[PDB]
Order: sequence, then structure tokens, then C-alpha cells
Amino acid sequence: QQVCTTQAETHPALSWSKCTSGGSCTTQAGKVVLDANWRWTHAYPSGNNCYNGNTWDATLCPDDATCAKNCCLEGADYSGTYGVTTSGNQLTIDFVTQSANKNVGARLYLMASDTAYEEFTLLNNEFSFDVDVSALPCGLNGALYFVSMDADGGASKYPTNLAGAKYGTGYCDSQCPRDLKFISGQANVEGWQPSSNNANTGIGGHGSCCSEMDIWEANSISQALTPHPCETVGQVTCSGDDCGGTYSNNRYGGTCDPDGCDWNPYRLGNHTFYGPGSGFTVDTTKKITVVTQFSSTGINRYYVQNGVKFVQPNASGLSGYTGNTINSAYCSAEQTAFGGTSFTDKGGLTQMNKALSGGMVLVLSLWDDYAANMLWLDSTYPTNDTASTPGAARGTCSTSSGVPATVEQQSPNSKVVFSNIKFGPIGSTG
Ligand SMILES: *[C@@H]1O[C@H](CO)[C@@H](O)[C@H](O)[C@H]1NC(C)=O
Ligand SMILES: [Cl-]
Ligand SMILES: [Cl-]
Ligand code: NI
Ligand code: NI
Repeated sequence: QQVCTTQAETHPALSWSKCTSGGSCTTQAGKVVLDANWRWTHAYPSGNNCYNGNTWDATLCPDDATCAKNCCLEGADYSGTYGVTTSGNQLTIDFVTQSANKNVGARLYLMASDTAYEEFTLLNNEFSFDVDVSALPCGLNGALYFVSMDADGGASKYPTNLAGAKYGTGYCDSQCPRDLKFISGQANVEGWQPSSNNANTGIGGHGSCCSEMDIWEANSISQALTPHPCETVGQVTCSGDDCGGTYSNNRYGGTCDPDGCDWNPYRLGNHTFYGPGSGFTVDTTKKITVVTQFSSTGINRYYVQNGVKFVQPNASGLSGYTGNTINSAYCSAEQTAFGGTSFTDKGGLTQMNKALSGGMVLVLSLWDDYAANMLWLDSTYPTNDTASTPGAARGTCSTSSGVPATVEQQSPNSKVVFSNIKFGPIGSTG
């Protein structure tokens, strides 16, 4: 895509800490950038909208290549349109923001500079952040995660991407998402189908696949930590159903693992660890520090709240696994007990570790779920199962919760607040 400037693009500043072996940390002057899908796209250098509602303009966009030549991305009013603000080391994302239109959430990337995403190599290192999920009810997901995106958004590979990282291009993840309007310097107009339950979204003929490490997906009720490997570490474009993922006729027919080897303490039999108020070990009405440590043998986790350190609880009642670590033994035991082969079919932790040994881009988002109402995170899922089905129970939310139109109407002032990001070798951030 091209770049237009009737709306200025200024990336909100966000401080974070880089720590070194020995525990010295120094402040990094980062910034964040809004994903290109949230932006206004119109004719370059000026003219009609290329995309409006959930359909493309056929004249401007007769094919994928011509569309990208004819259409530009605009700048973003982060606070006024998207409900995104920063202060020092703190980032806030509001759920519903009303201005010209109703905006729902956001997806943002941490930048090293105004033209480059920050690239984190996770293996042998740890990532720490603080989060306030108190204003995230059932059906919402405040997510902090990593994907194997190109640092320049693909600009050096695809000359028709003139927008680059400055405009939040180049997203990919383990779903091989097909809802993206621009992939690898081309529009996704050919075969585009509007969503039946969402006025603003659709599904195109291509998707964008890459490795993904979901450090944090959570609301005030439930949370999960999930590696997702892909057969190719970095970005690849897929076609149609061969993308796999939720919006495809065969979920597992692609090159990424859309399920992942997930660790949700509630799903793993600990129903008192995480939740609102003093009945839980980690009280979700108050700020939580979440630390995640990556090794060739596994992923370890601890929390700090009110100055008190709590390690990840052990899996409870999982046949053949007694630890608290995402390692190959856990991922196999999980598949054996709960079902599925996707994670190991796509190369498991060995393949995940290849992505963790290269640069990954930090993604911060807030979303509601137009496929499954977030029931997979915070309720019983699938709903035709009950608590007696192994792995069915993931949280205490009602099976009727999380319908997007309902949560958007009911809880529009929901928000997530991420802060105090720290990164360095294992043991260095604490
Ligand atoms: C849940 O985790 C807490 C904190 O680690 C622990 O004290 C408690 O025994 C765990 N519950 C079960 C059922 O294992
Ligand atoms: Cl229980
Ligand atoms: Cl419970
Ligand atoms: Ni194609
Ligand atoms: Ni219980």
C-alpha cells in the first residue's frame, strides 16, 4: 500500500526496560504503532475509499496488485478514534471508542524506531510486564504476544508496500489470518467475502502465517500462555482453506498450529489461582506482574502481586504430568488427555524454539471474539461438552457470555492497561 497524510501519523511513546546479566536495567525509548487493518484506506494521492464497511471498491481495486498501487493507508488518531493512550511505561487500550464510527479494540506493535518494529529474541531470556485486567469482563481478551513478523513490515521484500512498519503493515500469526486487507504489498480483494456478523470485517483469498508465542491472553476471569509453531518460522502467504485456522473448511489443513500447547491454570484443574478478589491467589482486581522465561527445555512462569512471588501452579489431575512448565512432556500429556495432534504435527517445541531463536515482534491488543465468544478462554468449550469432559472447563464465565454485540453494548468502557515491560536474560528483570 501507499501512504497518505490527511491524517498525521505520530506513534505514541512507550518506555520499557532492557536488563542485562547481573540485573542492571536501562530505559528504552520505544513507541507503538496501530495495525494497518484498523486504518482508513483511500485512493492515492486522494479520492474515494478503497474499502468501506466490509467491501472493496471494484474500480480502484480490480485485483490485489492494482489495489495496492492505487490505495494508501492513513494516519491514526490513537486516543480520539482508537482509545489508545500512553504515559511513561504505561499503555492503555479502551474497548469501545465512539467518534465518527464505533471502533472496537486495537492491535499495536512495539517499535524500535518510527520505521522499524522492535525485534525480541526470546530463547534463554525472560519477558516481564505488569497488567491491570480489572476492567476486562467475560468475553474480552487483552493480549500480549509475539509473532515472527519482518521488522520493516515487509517493505524490503515487497516494493509495493510503501507504508512499512510506520503504518503497521506485515502482520502474521499462527491462525494464518485471512481478515487482513493488505498482505505482502498486495491487497486481499480477490475472493473477499464480507463477514455475516460484522459490518467492518471480511475474509479474503489469502492469509498471513507465522510463528506465534502467546505470552498473555486474559481477562479478569481467565488467562492462558500458549506457544504455536509453524512449519516456516517467518511470514508466508497462504491461500484459502489451505491457510487452516478458524475461517477455513479444515482448521488443521495449513502450515501453522492454530490450537497451540496452551497452559490455563483453570483448565488444568486449579480453580482458585486466578480471579477477582481475595478468594484467589492472584487477585485480578489489582495489578499483576507476569514473568515468562524461555529455555530449550521449556517455558516457565511466575507472578508477582503486592511484592509476593507466586510460581505457576502445578497441573492438577492431568494424567502423566505433575509439573508447572510448558515442556514437551506437558504438551504430549495435554494432547493425550484433551485430544488433538496439531501442536506436535507442526513440530512442537523444537519448531517453536526456532522462532524463539530469531527476532519476534511484540503485539499488544484488545479484542472480542466474533467466532467463539471467548468461551475457549473463560467458559466451558465446546458448549455441548460440560465440566466432566477433560479440558472443557476453562473458566467461570457463562456459556452464553461474550457475544460481541452484547459485550460492546454492555461494557464499552472496558479496558486493558499494560505497563513496565522488562526484557533480558533469565533472572535479570526481577
Ligand atoms: C492452586 O495453586 C495454589 C497456588 O500455587 C496452590 O496453593 C493450591 O494448592 C493449588 N490448587 C490445587 C488444587 O492444586
Ligand atoms: Cl475445584
Ligand atoms: Cl470454579
Ligand atoms: Ni492468490
Ligand atoms: Ni472448582
